[PDB]
Amino acid sequence: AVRKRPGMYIGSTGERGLHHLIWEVVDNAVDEAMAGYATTVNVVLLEDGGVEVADDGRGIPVATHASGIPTVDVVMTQLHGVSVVNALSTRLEVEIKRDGYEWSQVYEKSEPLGLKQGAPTKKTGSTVRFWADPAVFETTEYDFETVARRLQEMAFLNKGLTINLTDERVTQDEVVDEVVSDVAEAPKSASERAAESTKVKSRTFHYPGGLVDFVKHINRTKNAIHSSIVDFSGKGTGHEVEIAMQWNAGYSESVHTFANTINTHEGGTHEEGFRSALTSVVNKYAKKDPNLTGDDIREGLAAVISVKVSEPQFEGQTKTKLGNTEVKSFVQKVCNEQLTHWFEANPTDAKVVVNKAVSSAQARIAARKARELVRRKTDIGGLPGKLADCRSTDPRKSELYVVEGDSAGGSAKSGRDSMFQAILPLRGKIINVEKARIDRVLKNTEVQAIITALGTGIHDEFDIGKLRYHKIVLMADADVDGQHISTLLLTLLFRFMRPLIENGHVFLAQPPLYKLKWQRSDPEFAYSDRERDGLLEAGLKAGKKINKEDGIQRYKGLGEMDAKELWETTMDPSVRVLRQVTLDDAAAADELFSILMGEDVDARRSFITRNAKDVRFLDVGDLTDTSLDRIEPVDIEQEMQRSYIDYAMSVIVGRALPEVRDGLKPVHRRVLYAMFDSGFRPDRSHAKSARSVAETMGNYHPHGDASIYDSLVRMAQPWSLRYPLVDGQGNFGSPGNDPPAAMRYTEARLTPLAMEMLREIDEETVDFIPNYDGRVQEPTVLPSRFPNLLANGSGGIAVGMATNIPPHNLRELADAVFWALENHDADEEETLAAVMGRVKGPDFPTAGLIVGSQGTADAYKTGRGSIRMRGVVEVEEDSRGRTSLVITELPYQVNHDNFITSIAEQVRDGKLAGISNIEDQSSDRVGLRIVIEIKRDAVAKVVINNLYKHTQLQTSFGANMLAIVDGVPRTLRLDQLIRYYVDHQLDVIVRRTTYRLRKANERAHILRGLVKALDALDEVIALIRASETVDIARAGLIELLDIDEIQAQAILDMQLRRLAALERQRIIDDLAKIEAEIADLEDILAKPERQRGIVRDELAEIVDRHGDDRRTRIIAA
Amino acid sequence: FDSGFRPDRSHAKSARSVAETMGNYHPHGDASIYDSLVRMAQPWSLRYPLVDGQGNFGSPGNDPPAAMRYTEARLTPLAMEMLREIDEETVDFIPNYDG
Amino acid sequence: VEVEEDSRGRTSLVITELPYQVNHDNFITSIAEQVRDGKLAGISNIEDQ
Amino acid sequence: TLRLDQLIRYYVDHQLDVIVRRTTYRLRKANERAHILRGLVKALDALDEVIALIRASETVDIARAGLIELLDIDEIQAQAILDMQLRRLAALERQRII
Amino acid sequence: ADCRSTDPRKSELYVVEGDSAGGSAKSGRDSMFQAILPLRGKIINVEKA
Repeated sequence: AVRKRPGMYIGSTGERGLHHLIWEVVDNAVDEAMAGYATTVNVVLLEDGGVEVADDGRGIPVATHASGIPTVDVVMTQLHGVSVVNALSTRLEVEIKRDGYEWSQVYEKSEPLGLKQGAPTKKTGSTVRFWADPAVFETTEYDFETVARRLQEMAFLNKGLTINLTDERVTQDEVVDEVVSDVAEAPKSASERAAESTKVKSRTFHYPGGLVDFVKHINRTKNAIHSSIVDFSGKGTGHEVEIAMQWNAGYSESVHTFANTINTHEGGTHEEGFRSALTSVVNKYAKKDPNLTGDDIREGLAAVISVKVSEPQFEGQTKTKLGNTEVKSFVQKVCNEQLTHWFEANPTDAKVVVNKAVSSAQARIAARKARELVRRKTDIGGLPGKLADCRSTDPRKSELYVVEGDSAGGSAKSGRDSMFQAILPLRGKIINVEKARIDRVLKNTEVQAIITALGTGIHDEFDIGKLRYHKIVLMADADVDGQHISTLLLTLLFRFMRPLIENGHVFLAQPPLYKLKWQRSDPEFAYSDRERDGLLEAGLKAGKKINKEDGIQRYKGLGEMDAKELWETTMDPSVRVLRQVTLDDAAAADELFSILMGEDVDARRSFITRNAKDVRFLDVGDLTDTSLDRIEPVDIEQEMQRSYIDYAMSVIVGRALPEVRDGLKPVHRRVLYAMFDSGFRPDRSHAKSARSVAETMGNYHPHGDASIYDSLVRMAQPWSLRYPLVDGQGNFGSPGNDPPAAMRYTEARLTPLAMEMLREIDEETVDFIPNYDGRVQEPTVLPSRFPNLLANGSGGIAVGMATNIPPHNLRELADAVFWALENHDADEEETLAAVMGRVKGPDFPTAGLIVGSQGTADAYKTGRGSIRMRGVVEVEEDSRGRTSLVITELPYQVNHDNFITSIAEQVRDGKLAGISNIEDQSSDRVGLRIVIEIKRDAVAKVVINNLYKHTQLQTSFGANMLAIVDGVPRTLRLDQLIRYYVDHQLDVIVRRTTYRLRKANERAHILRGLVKALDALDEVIALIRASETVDIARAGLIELLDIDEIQAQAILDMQLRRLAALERQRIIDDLAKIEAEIADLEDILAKPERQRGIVRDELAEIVDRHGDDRRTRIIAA
Repeated sequence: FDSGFRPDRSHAKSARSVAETMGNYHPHGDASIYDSLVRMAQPWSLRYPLVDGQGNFGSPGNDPPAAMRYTEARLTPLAMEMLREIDEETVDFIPNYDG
Repeated sequence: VEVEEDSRGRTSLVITELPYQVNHDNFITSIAEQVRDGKLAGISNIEDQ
Repeated sequence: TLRLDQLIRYYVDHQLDVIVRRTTYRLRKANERAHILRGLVKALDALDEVIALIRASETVDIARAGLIELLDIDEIQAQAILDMQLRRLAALERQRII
Repeated sequence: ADCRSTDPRKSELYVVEGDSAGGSAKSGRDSMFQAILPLRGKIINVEKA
């Protein structure tokens, strides 16, 4: 019945509808706590796509209904709802505890099977278990963050209710904690690690304070002015109200209204009753200027209004607008009487909230006055030269495409149907309006262009009736920049143009995700993996042909498509499918937007870590699936979440955190792989840097030369890397402010150690993935035959994640690895204690000293520590007898020229005394030589100590041992860094041996075919000659000699020079040697002991040849 | 031409043509190179376009072309007449920037 | 330049071709600015269709 | 600063230069190909003895010197016979050379 | 980058473009009598200035 169109009931056949299944089951379960019969509601998310909703209420009526069948079946099968949940589910189970018994009922494809009576028990409640229909829904994977956000909210509205959420679709290594630690996990003993295998993400929400705890939660990130939250209630005839409010230092209205726990985002009678009463009370307290508007008072205010109406009447585009005219009168009476009570009882707090409204009133007055001066100064108006208008003058028919200028500005203006489609190319950067005030928001030229295009105005002067386009389409890229822009456009709309979302005017473009490039047939377009797979299958079964590498194009940017393509696939109303932005919960969305776009770096860093990797689940809804202007509704909560996680992970992986296995970021790895593939080896003459920059650019990293050349130069500088990976020729700059020379002048090649990063990469030792254009392959990780991440270190900061791994001594690290190889079975504590003691501490390329061992110890056992670095000072006396301090060494990454400047700036300002001059006498022959002449009056020791105190001559290294582990950002202990590295090394060796064996058997097969031909050479040559075409010579060879097609091709492609006596023997000799190589290769695969020895012997060989003396001296105190 | 980005073959990402130019002939920023490519592709710039482009190459107004990694480019048949038999020693060649 | 009369009967000029190398966006802005400054008269609006 | 006739003539002068250089190159590479083909033809006519010479020979360097004396050929012509694959000894491939 | 020598007769100043040989001149030099002035900006045409 309902199955025919999900829509008119559940909303959409996607995420919105999938989450709407949980909402209905949770709503009637929460209805018990509102009635005062339930205290605990427990929600469980199952691995099989099921949801368990348990309560301790009264239980679903089991008694025989007036029709004939029991009431439990009537509510579940017949409409008037939870009956829709059963209608769009494959299986529904109900465990009811009512009338002092344990009832049990199972619904197979909505149809009931029978109500079974079980064990008698005095306790009451009900438990609902449902498995979503995979044939109906596009996805069956529930979002944990969305469910938790609504439950936390539901617990705020019900004082006596406790909500316990559990998520089973969690791996035993997945980040599950809401508050993610900035330190590593304690080392587990073999016992407690094994006992666990013989995990579930869980959250608890209980707020006794009710709406006071809600206001405290809203004003946690915001700075509350008054330390006293307003709390009052009112009881009516068929209604009840509860209001809590507190002002903050911010410049945004955070007022959330609810009716019978349901979020009334469209507002209504109850919100209007509060609003009118708030402006009445506030303005009356003033005791002569113009009256304060509601906007002025509500600006920087956090409030929650929760009404409980017996018979609720609804209005608006969504069922979230309370129209009960008796509630306006009721809320206004309760507000006017209780708001005056607070303003009189707390006058100290009242004076600041009125003054905050006064500041806000003068802010809009000054803005209107400044607006009026420019407003009347014969201007055409609109955005001339920016906006490309449509011919139509009717908003109903008019569509606006908001697109990034650099992405699809020109193509959208060309592809479009200029009769009803207008284009707004954003030719700048959209500011993050989350905590910004309307003045700063209106100062942004892109934000102002959007406001001018729409014609509505903003917050105070907003008018939905003046809207120029009834369709606002956001056309962003499916790349890091595109996803970032989406988050920024969604924040602008939610916070400043929310009614546009609610009235269904905000849309997101759905461009193709793939282009299937058939050899003969016309290119096809896929908007999902299931569509791509389906189109790929269907056309292979229609005999079409496609290249296995560069045959299916994956779109990242709209700028890849021609105007025609862009129109036909995403702009044409006859074939496009627009994604309508919906706002189902304004309170929940406010929490999500505040976390992601706010200023709480911790809650942000925590959100990204627990959502980093995609949810481990079997999405059966994406495996099976059963009009002109097509519209698909997507929720802002889900869409914003997707967008921010995608943006955050792209900058985290891309330029912030290195992969633990090789210690590299994509850029460095891509430069190194490009140089390697070009044959820029240490045994060959240097190649110009431009050559290496271009190879990286055109094949792996298609961005500006500067970023690529930056990676090359940093890997070449002997002061940047403890073990440089690029052998540079020419000017690569200085540890000061001297930059490298142009890439066309400097020369680069790989160092012998860089060759150890790339060692046997061609021997299928690492996973390769297709590159940016899918034409060729690039490695995911380099073999890294030496522990590079620890040896060379790594920096980088992106979206709340920062890394600082210091460089180390290769010889010392090798010992830690050698111990880890030999003692492969040792537990976490035994490894940690062994690695520490073998690796003394950080070893910087810029030598210097470390003062103390506490920070070094902290960084190894916890992944976080403060390592104090100190440079080396020498004392000199000239001819006359004048003393000067000579800086011979400095701490790591301290810029020489900036250090000299800081001292000079401190001396002239009198902050540093005893210094008479500073000079840079440094050269290759004299080493570092910063000469600081000291006044005859001054004591050398007293000047040196002041240089430690006030300059970078003594600075701290804030170690944060954070790296990418199996795609996830993780803070690690030293043992974890060594072990993860060793695991990669053993993987490289097994993958190496496997390849070598396959290619040895392939060579042997060929050589056996040539040997057969050499044994009967006379008749082989006679067969080729006698035969007319190459094919009969080929077929004749397969018959004459018991061989295959591959062997025949080896005999035919055989050169006449190979028939010589020393050349015939070369084949015979080579074939016999292969069987000994095969036995040894097969022996390595069968022996993990041999593989461990291969890692040991090859590392020792690298350490004996490239290992060096410690540079940084470790001193105490 | 040397890369084989000819009309008979599929468009290659503009970054490929920029990198090939940069590394072997014009070792300067990508911007100056991508500017040449774009202007030789734009039908409002050239009376006889020498580059055949795929994607957003901008507009005769202030709309810039998309990033070189997104746009695709190959020679037009007219550009093939420019390079026609250049491998047949028809023109004087000189050593490139690194000889 | 082409001439058009709409539903209302309002007259508007339509630029269908421009000289070589003249930037369309800069052309619209110069008209807009010259109208704003009072240098150009008889124009009520400019649109890129 | 040029006149239309100067712009037209300098262009026409470049086109004539391109054709003379194209004809020169094409003639040189035609003679180069033919010299190699004449060697292959010599080897095809005396195939039994050419194959027998290489097979009896110890090294490839003692094989080349014998091939230069067997057929009336030079170093460049002899190398092309050594680099000639077994698949080229097919009747239509032998005729293709001719 | 200063030289140790205070004698103008013995002292030498190498005026170089920072982007060209700022680093290499400062490293290669004999810092006893050779000083380096890397030009980190643009020299203006002073002819009619």
